[PDB]
Amino acid sequence: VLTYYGSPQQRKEKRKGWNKPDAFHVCIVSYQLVVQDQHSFKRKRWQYM
DNA sequence: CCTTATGTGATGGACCCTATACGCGGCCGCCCTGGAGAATCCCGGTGCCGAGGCCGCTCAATTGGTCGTAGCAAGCTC
Repeated sequence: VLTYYGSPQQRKEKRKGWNKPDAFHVCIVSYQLVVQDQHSFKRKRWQYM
């Protein structure tokens, strides 16, 4: 489980490695960051939402 | 005047002691070596929404005619 929250520098530090297969099983994120960071989530494919 | 051998009185020199290079070692400038890492480079790799293409159509660019006076050609002259 990846908890995607924090200030942008640590936020992008948490992004590091997201593209690798099986880097994580589930990601949990808040709607504020979804409206903030939409590009990152939209680029990845998220199976069951 | 001839004729020994040295007085006269300084500039020229050897010396005392000074202070120094450096054996072994360190601070430091520096070559460079060295790592960690803090950026920056280029290539995807993707999903978005505008560039630009297509069509409907209208009004103004184009046309042929007319009128007339602004630019042109001497060319005089100062």
